[PDB]
Amino acid sequence: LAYSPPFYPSPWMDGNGEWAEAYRRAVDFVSQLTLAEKVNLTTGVGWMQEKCVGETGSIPRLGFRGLCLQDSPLGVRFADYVSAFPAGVNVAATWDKNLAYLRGKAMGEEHRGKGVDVQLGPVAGPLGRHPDGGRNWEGFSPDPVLTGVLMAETIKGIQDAGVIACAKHFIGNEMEHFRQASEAVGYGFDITESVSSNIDDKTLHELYLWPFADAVRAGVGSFMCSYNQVNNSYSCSNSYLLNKLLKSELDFQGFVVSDWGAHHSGVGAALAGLDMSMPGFWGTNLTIAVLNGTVPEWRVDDMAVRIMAAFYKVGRDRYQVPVNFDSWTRDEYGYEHALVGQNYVKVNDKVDVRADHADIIRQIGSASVVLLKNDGGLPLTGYEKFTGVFGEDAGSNRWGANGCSDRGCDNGTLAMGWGSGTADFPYLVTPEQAIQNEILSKGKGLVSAVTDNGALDQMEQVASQASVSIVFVNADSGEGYICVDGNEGDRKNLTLWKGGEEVIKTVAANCNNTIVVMHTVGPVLIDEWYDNPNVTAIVWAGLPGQESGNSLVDVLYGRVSPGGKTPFTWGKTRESYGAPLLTKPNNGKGAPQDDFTEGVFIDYRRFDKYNETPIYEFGFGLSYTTFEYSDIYVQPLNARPYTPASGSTKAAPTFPSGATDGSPQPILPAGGAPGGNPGLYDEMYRVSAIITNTGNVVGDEVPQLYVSLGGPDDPKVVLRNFDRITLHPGQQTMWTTTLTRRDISNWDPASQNWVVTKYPKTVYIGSSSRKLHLQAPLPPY
Amino acid sequence: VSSNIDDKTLHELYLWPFADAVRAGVGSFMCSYNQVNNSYSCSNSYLLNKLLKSELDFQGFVVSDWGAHHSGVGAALAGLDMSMPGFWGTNLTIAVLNGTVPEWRVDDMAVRIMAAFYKVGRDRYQVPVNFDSWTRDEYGYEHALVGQNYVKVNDKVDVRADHADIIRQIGSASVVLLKNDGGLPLTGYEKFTGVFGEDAGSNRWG
Amino acid sequence: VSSNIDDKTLHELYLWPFADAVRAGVGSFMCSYNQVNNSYSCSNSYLLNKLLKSELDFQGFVVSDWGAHHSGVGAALAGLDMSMPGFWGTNLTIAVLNGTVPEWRVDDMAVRIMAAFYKVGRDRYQVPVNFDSWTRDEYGYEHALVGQNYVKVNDKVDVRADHADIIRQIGSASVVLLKNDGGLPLTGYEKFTGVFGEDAGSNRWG
Ligand SMILES: OC[C@H]1NC[C@H](O)[C@@H](O)[C@@H]1O
Ligand SMILES: OC[C@H]1NC[C@H](O)[C@@H](O)[C@@H]1O
Ligand SMILES: OC[C@H]1NC[C@H](O)[C@@H](O)[C@@H]1O
Ligand SMILES: [Mg+2]
Ligand SMILES: [Mg+2]
Ligand SMILES: [Mg+2]
Ligand SMILES: [Mg+2]
Repeated sequence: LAYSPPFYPSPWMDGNGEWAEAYRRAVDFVSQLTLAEKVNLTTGVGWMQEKCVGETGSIPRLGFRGLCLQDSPLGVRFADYVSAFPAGVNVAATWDKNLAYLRGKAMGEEHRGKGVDVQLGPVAGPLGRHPDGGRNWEGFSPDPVLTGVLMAETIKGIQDAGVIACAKHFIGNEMEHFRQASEAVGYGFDITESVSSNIDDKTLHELYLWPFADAVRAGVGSFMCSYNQVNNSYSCSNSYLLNKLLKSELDFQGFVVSDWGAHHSGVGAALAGLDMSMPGFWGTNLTIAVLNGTVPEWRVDDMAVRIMAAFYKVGRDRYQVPVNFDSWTRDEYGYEHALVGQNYVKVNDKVDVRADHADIIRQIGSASVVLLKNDGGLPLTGYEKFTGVFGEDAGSNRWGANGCSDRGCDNGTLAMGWGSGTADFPYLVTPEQAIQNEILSKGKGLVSAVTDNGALDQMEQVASQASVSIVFVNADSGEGYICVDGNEGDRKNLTLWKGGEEVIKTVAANCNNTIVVMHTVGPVLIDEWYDNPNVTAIVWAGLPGQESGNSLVDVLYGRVSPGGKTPFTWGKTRESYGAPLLTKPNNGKGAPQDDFTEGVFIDYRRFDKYNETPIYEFGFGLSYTTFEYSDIYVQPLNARPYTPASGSTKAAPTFPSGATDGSPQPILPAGGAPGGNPGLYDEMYRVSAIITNTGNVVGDEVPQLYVSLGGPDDPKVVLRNFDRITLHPGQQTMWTTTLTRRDISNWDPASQNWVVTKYPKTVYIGSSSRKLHLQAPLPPY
Repeated sequence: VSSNIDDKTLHELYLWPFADAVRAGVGSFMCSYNQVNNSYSCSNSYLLNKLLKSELDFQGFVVSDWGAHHSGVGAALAGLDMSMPGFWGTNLTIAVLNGTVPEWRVDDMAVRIMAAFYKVGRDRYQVPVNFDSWTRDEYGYEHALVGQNYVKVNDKVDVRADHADIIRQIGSASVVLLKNDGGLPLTGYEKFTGVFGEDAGSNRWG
Repeated sequence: VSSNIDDKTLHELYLWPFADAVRAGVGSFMCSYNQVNNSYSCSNSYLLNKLLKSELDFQGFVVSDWGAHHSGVGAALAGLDMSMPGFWGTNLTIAVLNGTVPEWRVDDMAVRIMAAFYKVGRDRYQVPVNFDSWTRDEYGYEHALVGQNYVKVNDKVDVRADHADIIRQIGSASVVLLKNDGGLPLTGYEKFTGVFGEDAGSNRWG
């Protein structure tokens, strides 16, 4: 069995740099607390025992209420009068830092307005190892850079709005199967322990840990340790994971909270780096363990100060208002137990926090549409004589937009996946609705919507008369506690749901101007229809939230040129992706073993390595205009040589070998600041190229910079930077970025540091991972 | 919920069959999930200590319904003998050590359980448990001091014997004829018999 | 549709089992809905006059499939003897009187029908039609020359005799064993028999 070595003591905060003010105030607060009060900050109150998805204990003596921790990564869960934003995978498809930031801000606003202290998101774990992983859509992209950049922007948005963000799930939670034994037992599996994600040190550093480093460096206030084990130690009591990787190497200054009921070694978890136990025994035992010296006072002091530093860092002292909604009822009033008898109290204020957030949701919707094919199908005008709309995915959830709890169904248009990663829709504009409005406000031609996937006779009938047929298909997935159609969180296949492929084929056989819109959580196998000559256009539109239909028509009818690029690969087969899902336990009754044997070769890296050609490669998308790439130029910057970090920490302040050691500790060679040794972010090269709009309409291009690191075990290419750029017809721009030292380095397990190998490196600039228009060597120095 | 039942109603209605059960020599009682007069059955001293164990002089053991709420160690004082399904074991041990629960009580709990055991002759009739509630698999894994043991979990012991006979007979004996204006009995020589209703047919899922 | 079949194929394949039918003494033929070489079977003189009634020398009567299209009176000349289900009556009468259908043709049509009748002994075995195709009701109305009569329309005559035996036997003999790798036969002493598939179960509508 793969093994996780111990690493103690649990590092205490430095409170240097951007964390100094927050640390100073956290220290002044914690100094005033009893042991009991400090412990309260670390202890969840109990599942459904208060208002939020999780709450800490309070400190009434100082008029300090317990923190409110609330889902989700795309909105405020279990709340009324809130917005439903596009999923993270949609954000990834925008390739747009600014939009990710603004989505974060708006979500932050909504959480703040409700009294939430901690938004439980965004997500960089799962990263996206498996194309059929159930919760990938909550995150961004299998690519660590795309994910890391947009993760960071999202965090800055949330925290700038005055709410603590929570990077989750740390780490290796790449599938839902066997994530939690009780859950697996519910599915008829006999195991007593969560699966172990077995990840080698190199793979961790270069893939899964990378976006979490970005999260740390972006100033995220909290992390959530995952349900699964990593090398046969539960994330939430994995000393190597938390004490070494997170709190030493990445020098995380904030607090680590457990996933809800994520198994840990109680008091041992605290020594291994856990700061907060959710949802709530730990309170009492922590108090006792401090009193008898099993847990040193500086540990509990550090737990409390991390929590309070996060609080002050985002300005919770300024922005906090009373929690004005209840997670567990929509009723205005409810009975509560009193010291004597009961009271009848206000539990929901129905505070409307939506503001103008429908605009940014429509915009991100449009920006996340990816044009995969267009042989003269798009844009439409709205003056078409006869428009046919086809597929259940065009239509309404007949149970109401919030008719499936936690969105645990696939009724009507798919705008959101299922599980904790959800929010209630204030409304839902369907494609059927938006398309009919478009026509009836313009040319007022014929339009008919056949939204029963079994009604094939009607689809032929209508398609054969149509000037254009717009076909809607979907594929759904979500968190493991919900099973839909035999998908136990994870997808059981990469097929279109509800006979979608049949809908496409039926319509395309009858209409030679067929448009296909895919609302999918991830890739599906399209080999059998994408190349159908009668299919004149194909878009992926993902999970667009409340404005789905409107955001779509803005693109389809040409008000917005599509500018998204696919943030994952569309392969010919499931086998193309490699990394099959473990769906049968392989360690008897013990922890199943998901070995990450493919290393860094997931998604496009795998395709490139094995020379499999994608149908649509990572980073690919079309426009209503054309772009041209020219004149790459590489400038060496002659950065200072890399210095491994060195020296000591301070002694642990007060306000398993080494676990009670509060003496000064040696700094790790790759640590020394939040996000890693600062020398890693030194700029080594400046790289430029010219992008020109050679077409006839204004449009966005997403230029992409890839690096070949040049070793035999390196990917042929890895994404390193990108931007989204609006260009008028004929307009040119010089796209200039820099490559950091980290950008051109490899992880060396022996030296425990990032190294620039002697293999020659090549830089590429292009429009996708396969359309590498420009290249130049990176000259060593 | 609290079932609020006066003393007379209890004695003349709900308790009566339970008295019959005691007197028939029943080895165990299971205390219910609900409360009676705002005390949970499994920690209701009036119910268990007074009515069951004094007035009805029950000699066997009281087990809780599965997760039937009680005041932990105080349940034992109130007449509970066995906690199902389970985290009170170490708490009962402690309560005995610190004197909150007398020795004679834990002793009486143990001896009630064993008394029931010997009363029906478990000592003569016990055989290993040869089936598993949670799987039909023949084998399965169990954790060990080190690694795992692969063990037999179902022996598929056929215990049905001839009990289909009594099940058929009781089926027939439990038919109640509520109306008959020349409808029954039938002969089997009817020219055309219609059978109507899903309640006549098979469970299509097995 | 026109089934286009060459002379050799007809003779060596499709016609062959019909020759056997003729030779078995079959009393009637039914001409088909389709065309053969672009002439409707029921008005196809090559098919009825030549192949069936000359070469195969069929002595019985040809009846049309129900509403099988034909050239009216012209069909009679092409070898049709009976038009089902039924304008042809009076047109045929007319055609005889005005000379378009020879007296000998109609005479032959009638004698073919009556020949079939006597060949199987309908004169001996005919009984009243004692059921109705269109209702299961015992009685019904029929129009009289004045008013209506209420008449028996179904007698529910049970003709099944012992025919369940032959049906069971032919059932068994028509079973084809395509594969057997130690699977069959069974004994009825299997510990656990699973039956699977809707094709095992009842038509829930009766
Ligand atoms: O609902 C709270 C918590 N439950 C479990 C999920 O894994 C996590 O993402 C979520 O934040
Ligand atoms: O299944 C165990 C237990 N569950 C609860 C029921 O109330 C009880 O009758 C049953 O014996
Ligand atoms: O039911 C009358 C008649 N209808 C048409 C069929 O083809 C034929 O076989 C049948 O005898
Ligand atoms: Mg409540
Ligand atoms: Mg540090
Ligand atoms: Mg007594
Ligand atoms: Mg002749």
